[PDB]
Amino acid sequence: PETRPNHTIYINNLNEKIKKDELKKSLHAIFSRFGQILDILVSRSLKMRGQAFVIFKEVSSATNALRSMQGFPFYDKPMRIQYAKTDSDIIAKMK
RNA sequence: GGCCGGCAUGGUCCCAGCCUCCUCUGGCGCCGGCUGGGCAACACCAUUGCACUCCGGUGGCGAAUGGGAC
Ligand code: NA
Ligand code: NA
Repeated sequence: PETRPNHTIYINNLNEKIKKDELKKSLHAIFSRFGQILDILVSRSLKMRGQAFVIFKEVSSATNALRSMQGFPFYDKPMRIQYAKTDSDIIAKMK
């Protein structure tokens, strides 16, 4: 149900009908206040659909990005967000 | 999107209209067969999925007009 506080927040239960680049921008449009986002990862695959990965620089940013945006409607769909199971490749490059 | 066959139709331009997965001298008379490339768009079904490798599948072409200048 919940993982240990990661740099990336695993957001799922998103709108499938929305295109990749459009959704990748609209998420940034409402998430660019908690902290500096490195890159959002959006896929259109079979199982990889419906979810996204918002990589945050500061951990405290992703901490407040999860608790505030939880259940917030997005394209007529409530956002089900979690912490990432493992650190992202960009974060792995840091330390 | 490409081929074939049966039939029907005097023929060349002009205005506007109309069609579609497959360029907006593209195509737009009926009936019947053969067959391809791609899911990019649109639709629908499946999927509640932890990724850093791009990657589910299917339908649609079984489509579309009159009038005029000679
Ligand atoms: Na041929
Ligand atoms: Na698809």
